[PDB]
Amino acid sequence: ADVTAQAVATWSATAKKDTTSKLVVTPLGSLAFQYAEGIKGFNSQKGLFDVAIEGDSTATAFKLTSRLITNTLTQLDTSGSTLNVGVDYNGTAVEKTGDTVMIDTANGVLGGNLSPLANGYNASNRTTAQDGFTFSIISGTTNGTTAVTDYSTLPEGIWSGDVSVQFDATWTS
Amino acid sequence: ADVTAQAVATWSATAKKDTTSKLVVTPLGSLAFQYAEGIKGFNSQKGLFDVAIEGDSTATAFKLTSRLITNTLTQLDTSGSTLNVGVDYNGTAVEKTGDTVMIDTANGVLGGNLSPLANGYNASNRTTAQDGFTFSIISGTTNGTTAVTDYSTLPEGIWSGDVSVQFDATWTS
Repeated sequence: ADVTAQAVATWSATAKKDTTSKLVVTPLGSLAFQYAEGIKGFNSQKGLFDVAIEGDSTATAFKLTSRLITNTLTQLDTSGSTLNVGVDYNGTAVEKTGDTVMIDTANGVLGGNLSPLANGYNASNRTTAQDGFTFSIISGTTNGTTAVTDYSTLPEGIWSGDVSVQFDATWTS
Repeated sequence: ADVTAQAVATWSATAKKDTTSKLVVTPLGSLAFQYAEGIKGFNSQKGLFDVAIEGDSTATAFKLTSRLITNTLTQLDTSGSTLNVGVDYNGTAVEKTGDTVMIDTANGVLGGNLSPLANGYNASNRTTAQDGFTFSIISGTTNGTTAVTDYSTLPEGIWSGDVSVQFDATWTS
């Protein structure tokens, strides 16, 4: 039978619209979105991750996929306003409804920066690699229900929440 | 009248005890605590942050404090097991019940690695500096209510939660 493993990677995220910037404090690695009056929208953020796997010495193929679990940021006050964070892996969406292929040795995918996993999955020891996702704001609500993509219509304030991505590894023999 | 500003810095945190590590994925900058049988407890980790302030040309003193807001990690399963994360700044606890002084120019506390802020607070530019807190596991429960003394008594699994710290800046003249 296949060997399978799962891990969930969670980033904390904040977004700000029209708030004071007299004091800004940012944990390293955190996803920080800022509404820009300039372009009427939010910046994107690259968020990096480290992966480690244990080798399966008799495996003959390896697959690594990702799937979005949570992505909702909510304002800190009484507004109920939310933002949803889109996640991209090398130009391909990582969504809640499917598994985005990152490595698939059988079908001709190495995973780019994740290539060490594609080469080490059937070593007898552990293999490590580092890559990232691009995170962006893909929708929002004024109040938790009324959805928008015109972000100029959002109430001012701060949103926060966790963005969690599930990773699924499969070793085949 | 003095000028004040506030910001909340949030880290995503995960703790693990005796779980399978066939696949491990770790967002950069996230807090990660691993139980080790040898020490009967978890590692600590220094989590870094950047602080940016806007100058106030009329000010004659500056103060920056921190206060812990949330620090509870909860297991992902039905256990109800919790861990609480302690936060230290240069050997002084940052707690939920008071404000820990980081900079206080009126009293010659310049802020160590944050000292550029003490120098630039009344300048007419943005000043940025970096520092960190040491994060550690300071308490835990087996089930949400039973306090443990010996971490070896914890149920196996993964705890996750956000650790959030409020920063407060005051410019006086």
